[PDB]
Amino acid sequence: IAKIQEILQRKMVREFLAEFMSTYVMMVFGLGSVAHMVLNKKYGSYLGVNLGFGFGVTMGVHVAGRISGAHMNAAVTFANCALGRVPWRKFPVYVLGQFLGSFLAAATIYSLFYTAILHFSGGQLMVTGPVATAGIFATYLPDHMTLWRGFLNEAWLTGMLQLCLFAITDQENNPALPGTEALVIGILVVIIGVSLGMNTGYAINPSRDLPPRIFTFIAGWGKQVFSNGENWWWVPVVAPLLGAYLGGIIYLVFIG
Amino acid sequence: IQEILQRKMVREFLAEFMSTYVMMVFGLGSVAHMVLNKKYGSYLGVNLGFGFGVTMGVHVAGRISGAHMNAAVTFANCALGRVPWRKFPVYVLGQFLGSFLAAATIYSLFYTAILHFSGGQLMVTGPVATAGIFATYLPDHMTLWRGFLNEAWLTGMLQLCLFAITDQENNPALPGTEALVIGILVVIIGVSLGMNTGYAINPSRDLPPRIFTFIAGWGKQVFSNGENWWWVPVVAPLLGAYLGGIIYLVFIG
Amino acid sequence: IQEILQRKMVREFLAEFMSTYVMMVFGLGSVAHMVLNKKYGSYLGVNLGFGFGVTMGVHVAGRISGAHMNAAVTFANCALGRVPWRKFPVYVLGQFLGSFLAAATIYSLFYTAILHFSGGQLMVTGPVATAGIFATYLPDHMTLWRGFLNEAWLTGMLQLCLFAITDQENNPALPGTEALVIGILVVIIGVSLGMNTGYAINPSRDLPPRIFTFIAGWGKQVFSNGENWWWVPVVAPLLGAYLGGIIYLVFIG
Amino acid sequence: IQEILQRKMVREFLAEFMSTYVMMVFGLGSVAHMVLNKKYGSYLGVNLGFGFGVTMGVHVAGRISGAHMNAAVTFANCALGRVPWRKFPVYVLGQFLGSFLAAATIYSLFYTAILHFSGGQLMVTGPVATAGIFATYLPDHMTLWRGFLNEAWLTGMLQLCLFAITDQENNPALPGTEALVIGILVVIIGVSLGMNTGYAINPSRDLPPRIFTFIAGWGKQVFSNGENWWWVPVVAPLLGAYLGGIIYLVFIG
Amino acid sequence: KIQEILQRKMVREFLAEFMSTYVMMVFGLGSVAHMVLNKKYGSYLGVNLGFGFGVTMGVHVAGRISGAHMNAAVTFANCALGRVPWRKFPVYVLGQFLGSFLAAATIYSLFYTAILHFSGGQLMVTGPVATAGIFATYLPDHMTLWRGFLNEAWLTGMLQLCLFAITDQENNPALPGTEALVIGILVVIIGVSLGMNTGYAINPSRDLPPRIFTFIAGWGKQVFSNGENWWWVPVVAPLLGAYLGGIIYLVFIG
Amino acid sequence: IQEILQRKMVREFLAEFMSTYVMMVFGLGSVAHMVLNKKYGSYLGVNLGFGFGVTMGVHVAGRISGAHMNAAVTFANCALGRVPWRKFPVYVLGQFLGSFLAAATIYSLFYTAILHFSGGQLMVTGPVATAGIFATYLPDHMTLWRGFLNEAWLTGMLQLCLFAITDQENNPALPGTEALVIGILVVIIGVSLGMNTGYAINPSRDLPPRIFTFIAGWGKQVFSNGENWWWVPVVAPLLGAYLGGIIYLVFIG
Amino acid sequence: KIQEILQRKMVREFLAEFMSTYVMMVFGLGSVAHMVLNKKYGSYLGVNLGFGFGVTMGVHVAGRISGAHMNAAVTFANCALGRVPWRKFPVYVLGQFLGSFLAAATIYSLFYTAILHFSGGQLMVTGPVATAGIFATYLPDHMTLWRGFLNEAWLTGMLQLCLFAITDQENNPALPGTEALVIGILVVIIGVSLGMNTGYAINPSRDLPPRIFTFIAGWGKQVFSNGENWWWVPVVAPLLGAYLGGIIYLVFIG
Amino acid sequence: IAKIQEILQRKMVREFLAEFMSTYVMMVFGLGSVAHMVLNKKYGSYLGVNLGFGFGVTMGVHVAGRISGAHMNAAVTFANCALGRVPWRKFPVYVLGQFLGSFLAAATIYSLFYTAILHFSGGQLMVTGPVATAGIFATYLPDHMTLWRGFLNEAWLTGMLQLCLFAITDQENNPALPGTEALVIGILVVIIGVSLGMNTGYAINPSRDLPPRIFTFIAGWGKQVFSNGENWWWVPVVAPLLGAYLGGIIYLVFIG
Repeated sequence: IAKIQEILQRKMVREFLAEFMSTYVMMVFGLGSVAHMVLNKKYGSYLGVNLGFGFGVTMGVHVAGRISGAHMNAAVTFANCALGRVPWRKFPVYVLGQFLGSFLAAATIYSLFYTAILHFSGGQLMVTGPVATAGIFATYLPDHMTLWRGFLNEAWLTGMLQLCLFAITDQENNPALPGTEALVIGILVVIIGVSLGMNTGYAINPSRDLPPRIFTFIAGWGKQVFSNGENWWWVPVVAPLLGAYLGGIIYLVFIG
Repeated sequence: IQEILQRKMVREFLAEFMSTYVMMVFGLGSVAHMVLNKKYGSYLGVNLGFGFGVTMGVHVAGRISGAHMNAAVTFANCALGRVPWRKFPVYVLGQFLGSFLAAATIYSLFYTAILHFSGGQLMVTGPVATAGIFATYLPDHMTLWRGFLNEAWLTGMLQLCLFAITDQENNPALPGTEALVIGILVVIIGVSLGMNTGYAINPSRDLPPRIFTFIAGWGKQVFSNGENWWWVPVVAPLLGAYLGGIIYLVFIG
Repeated sequence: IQEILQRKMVREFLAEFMSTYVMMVFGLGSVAHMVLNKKYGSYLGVNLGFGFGVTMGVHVAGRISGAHMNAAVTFANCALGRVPWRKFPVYVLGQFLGSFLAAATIYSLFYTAILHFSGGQLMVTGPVATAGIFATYLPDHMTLWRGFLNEAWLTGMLQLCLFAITDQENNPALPGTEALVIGILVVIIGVSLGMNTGYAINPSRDLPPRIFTFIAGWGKQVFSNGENWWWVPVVAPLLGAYLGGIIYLVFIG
Repeated sequence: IQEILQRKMVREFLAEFMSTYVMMVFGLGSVAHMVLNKKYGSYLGVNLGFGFGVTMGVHVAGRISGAHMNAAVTFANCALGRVPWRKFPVYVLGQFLGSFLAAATIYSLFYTAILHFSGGQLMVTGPVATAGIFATYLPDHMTLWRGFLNEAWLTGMLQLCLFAITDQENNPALPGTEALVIGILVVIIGVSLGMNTGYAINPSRDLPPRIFTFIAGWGKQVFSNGENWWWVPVVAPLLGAYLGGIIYLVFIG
Repeated sequence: KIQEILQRKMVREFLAEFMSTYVMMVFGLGSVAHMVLNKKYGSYLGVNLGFGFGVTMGVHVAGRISGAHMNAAVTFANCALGRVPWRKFPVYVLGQFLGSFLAAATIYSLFYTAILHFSGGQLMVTGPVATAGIFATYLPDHMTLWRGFLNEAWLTGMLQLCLFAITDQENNPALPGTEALVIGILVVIIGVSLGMNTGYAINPSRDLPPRIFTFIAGWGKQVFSNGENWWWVPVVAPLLGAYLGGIIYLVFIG
Repeated sequence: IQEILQRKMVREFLAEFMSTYVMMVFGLGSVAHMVLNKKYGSYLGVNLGFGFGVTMGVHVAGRISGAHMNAAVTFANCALGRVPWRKFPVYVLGQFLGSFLAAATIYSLFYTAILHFSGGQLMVTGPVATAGIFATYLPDHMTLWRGFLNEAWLTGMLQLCLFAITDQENNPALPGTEALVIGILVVIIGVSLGMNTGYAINPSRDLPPRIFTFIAGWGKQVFSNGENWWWVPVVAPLLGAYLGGIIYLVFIG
Repeated sequence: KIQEILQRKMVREFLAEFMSTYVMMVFGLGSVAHMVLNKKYGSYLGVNLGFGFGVTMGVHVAGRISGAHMNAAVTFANCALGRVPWRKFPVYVLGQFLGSFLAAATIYSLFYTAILHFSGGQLMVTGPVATAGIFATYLPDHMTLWRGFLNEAWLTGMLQLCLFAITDQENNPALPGTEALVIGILVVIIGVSLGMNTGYAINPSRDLPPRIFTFIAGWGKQVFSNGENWWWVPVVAPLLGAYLGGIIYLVFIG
Repeated sequence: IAKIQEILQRKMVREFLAEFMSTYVMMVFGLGSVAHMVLNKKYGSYLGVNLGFGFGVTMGVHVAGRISGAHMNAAVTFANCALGRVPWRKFPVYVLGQFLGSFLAAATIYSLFYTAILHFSGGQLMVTGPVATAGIFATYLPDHMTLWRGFLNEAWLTGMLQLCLFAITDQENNPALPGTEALVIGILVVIIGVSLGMNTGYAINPSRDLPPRIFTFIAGWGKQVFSNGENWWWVPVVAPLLGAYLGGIIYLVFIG
């Protein structure tokens, strides 16, 4: 029976699906690189992680560049809505799509690397220790760092990201050539990972951090995912919003 | 001679042959560098070689025939109405011949290092195995159906992103810079999802080199190794590519 | 205060400040990654960080002021009659302020890691020296005049290639894609000729971080280490940049 | 001198000289970084240095003379009717001068490091050999004719891909972005097929540095190591480039 | 007063066997734990040295009171060949088992925090962070059950033949007062040259009581059901090996 | 002053001083080798140095005073009635003076190596800590009341085996060969049970070197590190040695 | 009865030589296999210790009945210098050869699974996974044949000189009952100091019978035609070396 | 030829031959271990060097212990003669025998390890550098070490050696059981090498140091063997004599 295409032809359904697909592709590539690094030694490195995340963002921008802007980031959506560039009524649709895409990407990565995870871990799913595999999906605070240092790191990283994102795609200034923005955005993400990544895991995206943590909690890693490192789970959800807003307002006041 | 060489079908066959040969030579050379030597090889080098060989192939034969260089991509394009069905045999034959000759060339250029490394013994399995240079073999901890799932999913992602990059109505790459983006896509497919199966997401990349290793003196264990794994990289990518293409067409397109 | 912010000189000052801040933050972050951690850092990472920080700075402020981000490049442009001499102080002051604040930011973000690595003692030289994150110091086998030669030659190469990339009469990079090429140029300058002096081919990259380390508790040995090396990165790049520019203008132009 | 400076032949000679110098400085610097140091050197760095040095040279002199930077490429172009035979000696002479001066510059910059690494003794073969920074020497297991085959095939692949990139009738790279694609081509040539012979696929990159090392105190063993290996990099690339060019012209063109 | 009980002969022999086995097992298990847990503070040669020269101290402690067997297989071989009465087998074996159990408990007590830090809280028999192998011996990846049986039997036979040879007065013996060094060197080289196939648990007292302790102390019942029920081979093979080695030496050389 | 040297008490004092000096010099030399140098140092070297230094001390002063070289051993022997209580102060004083002078000797002999390794800074804790050559400090995961138990048990084992080796009624070592067996006992004590606390089971081995480090410039952090660890390896060995001796006397003796 | 023939002097001398050679070769080949196959359980010092201190156990087994030569070169040197009658040479050599052959067989049977796992199922004499060097000695890459001849001769000469020195009653000898440890230490330091050039096969019995076993067991005839027919140097060089070393000691120090 | 065989029956010739042979054996074993360490990575270690140089002394003591005491050391002979234990008329013969034995041992080690030396070096014989091989036969000063520090090290090490040698073989005191002294002397030398032997190479023997240096000068390593490290060659010949004499005096006065 036809006529279901009427629903799939609305103006908000298309943007919801675009956000879903772009976030799914980006997260699959990024989490795959992270799993490569964690599990194997001859098939993984940090530069591989950076390349995977950055040039997954590139492919996401290609997938959903024109339909919805390819935010792929809840902090970016909040910053754009709060500066008047996007109406406030599009926030829930984008956030829901990004969260569903990230959750399903985590499930995909879990299914693809199952045997390797079991062989590496010894059969026990641990959040901490020498055989911890909960770091593949979410980000946990390092040994020497404290909570507020991580808050500062997340805020500053997201501010830098938003400043450069505004600078690249501004047509009244010196922008990237139309049709070549995806490469430059991927390079920006790669070098954010390269330069400022060891302190917190640079989970500068709430969608990159929370839905995978919920998946790891459900799939059998325990309740220690939320209470590890003095309840670290809420820093990557709050710090990026403030960072992105401050970076955007700085660029608009000074350079724009 | 020039009269026959001017046929359009002959031109398309030659274009597919040359592009596939270039891509396979670069990829197999990188894999041989990694396996044989230690200070001259890395996994990142393998990814780079197999990724930008695709860019060079696209530059070689991107206009004459579209530069598929992949049986799964050709099957997906034909099954979705983009290419006539009558062009499947010629494209697949050209790709297979190019891959076979590239495998022979890599065997000829690296012969001394292969013999020096292996001790003179051509072994499919063991600490000095050299048959994995040309084809892909299942790792220690993997089963057959896990490998099937990996191959299908990786090919689906490749086809979805290929449709996204070269779509003129949607947000495409700038005409004249698409080869770079396709190469980067293949590079990150290798970087992110390649340890489980060797990402043999190409039937043309996997079968003809295996037949060459059977002929050249690696024995008949190339086919019976890993619970008869030889047929998975020939069947899974077709299904994966078809599903990825249909998903992109229905949802985004 | 909107009227003052709309002035031309204020806009140029702010543009140079922001671009230099971005470039220095990325570069110093990569250097700190390399120095402190073992599995998260490499020389290639340092090269990539500095080069693509230059790229992002060019995108930020490449049209308001030219995105020099370099005192040697500004001096070379002014002395060859391309920029008025009256705009040298404003650009230099903006670059110095940006570099100082970038050093402060890198100090604040990596504080715990620095203390954990060193053990609480801030040492200019030794096996746990951390003063090399911010400025460049003479290696063990080098002398002072060899370092002078290295600095001058590297800055000359940089200036010649920079003139070549943006020359409209000659073969230039496609407008809108120049930032990538400049980033790649800086990346390969780091890769090819970087181990002899740390390629502090920018006076603004070298002096303000050194002043910050002097202020912040690394002591007065920052200026007196290596037989008063602090002035070579400030003097050699100006001569190198001028010679490279005049060579390009006479020969290729 | 103006009257003896704006002539077309002098301009083309200067363009070739500058481009060859620029590319060779970066390539030899990366090779020296790899040989002398362990933490600051890698094979990927060598590949990147050579490829993007080619990119910068193409930017410097890509419109004045075509930026051949290669004696084999010039020979292939002249033999196919694209470039007149009267511009062969000037291009080759400029390339040789540029390569010789680039080798001299690299010797001057890395002098202290070379003396520290070798212990003071300049030797061609052994565990502390340093003559391989400038030229290419046959590795342990290989023989002469396998190396001849390697050089010929590598140069053929290079010439075929160079023809494909810049062909306007076929699918070319977008004008303004060809330098990046040529650099990536050289990078993957190094990554995939570079350990068997050192991929000195250039008569201008291999011989002038060898003559410099002979003059500068490395002895006459540079010309008699590995059964007079010196002449193979001079002769094999010409044949390889010619065959690759005609193959592309007949089949794809 | 209980001085009458402590001045007997069987009580003295029981105490001597207990003390010698305790002294040997503490050193052996400490060396094994050093090897397994830390990297720069452990080596296979250190394991061999500890397990070999703990026997020297055991022989010094209980050499004259009871012969310092410290081994159930050696006791069985001596009783079967007519050198020890059959009524001394139970007391010797009981003392050796108690000493080995207490030595395992001591090594667990002294290395508690290091074990928890290495494993990461949990206690696993198998895996990359397994620590159950500090106390007992588990079969390697390649070996099968009967190959391990053959290894245990042959190693114990060699041990018994050399032990008979060293301490035989008619033949060429070691100088009295210097036999402990030679026996320690014998055990050291047995570990060095034949010790990787099974773990050279050629002593039932060295193998079973630590396994029982690990089962009780929270390692679970996988200690008994790992490697196709490997637990019974180190109890049955050494007896046959020791008897064969002794009879061969007596028939041929003696 | 030849008469004063003939008195029995002075003879015993000098014997204890000399034997302790020899033992401590060998032990601290081995420990410094392990810490400062990488290829010349190992844990087995430390064990050998301490054990066979004990052997050499026994040979030096085994007859004049019994060759205790250990305050816990002296306390256990006096308490059980084998040595009069009037000889405890002189033995302890000689041992302490010998240990202090051996620490001074090792400090003088390895001075340049210590300065080169530490960078010139004497640090109790950190990646370049050198205070652990002279005394023992609590490890990473250990606590105080686990180290107490470790020290007591190790000293108990030492004393029990020492009683067993030198008992004439039981099975002793052949007279004239006891030093070898005592040295091997100390070697295996180090090998088997030494990593939890540094097996400093001796007041004389631990306190005087720590006092020397405090005086010589390591500061007051030697006494207050690890929750005031300085007193555990002075009170635990006494209890351990007493218990081990009484257990041997009651059960085996 | 098989008890009257077994009591003849020339029969028990044969049995003593057979047993001592078997023990020594078992220990030595076990250590070599440990080094070759596994990386974390093997070292060069372990090889030295195993080979050196198997000699101690052999001496204790058969040091008084026959002299415990365990070496064809030592027997030849003793016979040629008049210390031993020439009629005992064949029986001693036969016993040593049988013992070495059976020790090679035992080492093959105990390490079978490990050998197959390491080599990949292919028995190879040359290559990165060559396992024929566990049993015999093969010429290194840069050495030539006559340099190996010189090395074998000189090492055997040093061994024989020091062996004469240790056991000379008129000179300064080792204390009786302690003469096995000193011989073991001599062999250990011969391995430690001069063993990397040729594998220090200073014993024809240590070299030829294991090579014959490897030829039979499936390593092929490349065991004999490797390194320009190197198999005969370790059989001929030690005899001359031992004779010269003994003569030097007798003339100068004796 | 019995006319010349009467020469080999005199006491002085007997002692000369005993010293020659014992020094030869010791130096062969020690230099072989050092060459093993320097040339090869897997077949060499510092502990092997210590063991070889330590138990060569045991073998030499067994060879020539009754005839002359097996000094094998010029400092030991000087200390024994100066303190009144050996007549001064027997000093030159012992020293000459030790020097000849050490020279021939160096020649033997050079002949045995010739191909390995040439393969390691690359054909070039260098006193200093990353492929230096002159240090197999003699000792050279380290990088951070000075000259007077080396003098102090040599003196102290030889003093400890002499004190322990007096202690081990003292009949009135606690001696090693006769027939078992060689093992204890070997262990003494082993732990002297283990504990204190990295600052100077512990060339506590002039006979171990000078004749191999003369051989390396003659055999083609050049004249830099003497002028390397500010003329270091004379320290190992002067420091051990003073050290040994002081150690002997201290033992005889305080313990003896």
